[PDB]
Amino acid sequence: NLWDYDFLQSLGRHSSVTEEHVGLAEKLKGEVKSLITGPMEPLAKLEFIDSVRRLGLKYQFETEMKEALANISKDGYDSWWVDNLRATALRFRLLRENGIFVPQDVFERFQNKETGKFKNELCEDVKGLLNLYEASFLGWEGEDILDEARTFSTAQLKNVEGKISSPNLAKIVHHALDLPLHWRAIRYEARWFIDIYEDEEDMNPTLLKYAKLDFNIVQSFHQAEIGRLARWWVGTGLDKLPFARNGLIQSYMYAIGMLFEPHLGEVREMEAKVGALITTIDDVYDVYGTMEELELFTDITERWDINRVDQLPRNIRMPLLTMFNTSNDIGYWALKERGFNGIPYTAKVWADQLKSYTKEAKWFHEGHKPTLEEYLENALVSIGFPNLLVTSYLLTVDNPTKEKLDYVDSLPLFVRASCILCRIINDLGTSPGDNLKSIQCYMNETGASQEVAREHIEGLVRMWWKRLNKCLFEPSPFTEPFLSFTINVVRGSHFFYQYYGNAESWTKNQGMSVLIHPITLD
Ligand code: NI
Repeated sequence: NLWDYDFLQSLGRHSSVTEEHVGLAEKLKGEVKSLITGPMEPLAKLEFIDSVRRLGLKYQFETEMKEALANISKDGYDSWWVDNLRATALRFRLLRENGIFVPQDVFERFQNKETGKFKNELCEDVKGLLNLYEASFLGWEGEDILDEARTFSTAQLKNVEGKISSPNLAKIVHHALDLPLHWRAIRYEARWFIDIYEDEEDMNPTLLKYAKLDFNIVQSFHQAEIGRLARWWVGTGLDKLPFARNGLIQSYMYAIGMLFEPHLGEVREMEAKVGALITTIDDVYDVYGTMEELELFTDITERWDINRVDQLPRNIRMPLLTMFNTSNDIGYWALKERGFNGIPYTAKVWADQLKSYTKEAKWFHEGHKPTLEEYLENALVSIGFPNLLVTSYLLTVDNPTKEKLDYVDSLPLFVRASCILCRIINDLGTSPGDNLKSIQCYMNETGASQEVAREHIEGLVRMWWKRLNKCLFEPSPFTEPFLSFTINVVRGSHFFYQYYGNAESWTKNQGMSVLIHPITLD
């Protein structure tokens, strides 16, 4: 039972992953590496590299994938894609995803020159439409052809979905209309796509076998992490408090969206601890504490001074001291492991986040209706992603310095974009009197209907994505893995804030299929 701490605290004690499995994975990895670098027709190679990514394995082959695509992009030979929408769109997306610029004008030949509308003759090319839809999300601001490609391909895919013969292709198109691949969380999409790929006609059985084995090996790390985190959480006693039922496993599932690789296990555990405390303390500020209790919680945190903590009731004192202790533990890990005391930075982002909660609480108490901009300036902090992302930078940056930490903590556009997206996606996740959420703020500000206000907020999602996309073609003071963390928290937000069955059964199925049950090997 995904929700049961007895079961969770036992996870990791044993695994059905053997040393046999690991040796087999080493052998299969060498052949997949060889397939990516080796001879293939260029469309077949793009399709292979896309499958590797969708199976969750870009982390194993990123150098080979980049080297293969660099080769393909430096081709005098272009007759294999020019005039072929499916090939043009796949090439466009995979090159932009891997830092190789392709201009939007590659799609101009598929438009009517008078209207700028895509040609009627495309309206029944399902794989072309699907590739053009997926490609459109790699667009930047002012790339008008890609804005049109999105609205055209969405409308045409909706129209043709029911006309598709191939049951696998129909499943893929349904999945894409729910969320484009660019917006999906990698680990969750990997588990979905392993089953889809197995049923594809062009399926490579070596790649499928590697995908299953690597999936199970990575899952064994996750199970050991969940065990440690569940034992920690029960140790805090916060599992017994009223707030955030299931906050620990909710946090961890979101963290798997941010980062799933085994080599980032200790970072992931620390991010998951912070996320569990965010959901708990969100409830303290929202429901449980009095204004005097919250002001004292905030002041203690701002001063990093726990002298007055016994003035708080037990159920508020315990979350505060766990936030304090965990923040000190995480800053200390940075000192021991990375040579840099991170406590000033964990304490600062917690103080900022509690200030942002206190401001929401004061707006509610005084019946304030902020503007959308006023709300988002605060709500990009209250969502918790400045806290989580600054922490993740602290823990991973090579050669941490005060200058480097001060720059990320200042939320430059790349980082701020991610934080705003996570907030507005969360707010959109509530289906159609709360003056303090995105849609209602915009309604109060402009007198828009809910429908029109929702469309406006959805347009902001697309805009901020375009800004992220372009930021990734610019030189950055950031490097991997932080560059990936910043994109992947947004994909974790999309995945867990969508709107048969119910939210409970859907979540349980994702947790059980990704974290608990191995994939069956023959
Ligand atoms: Ni459908």
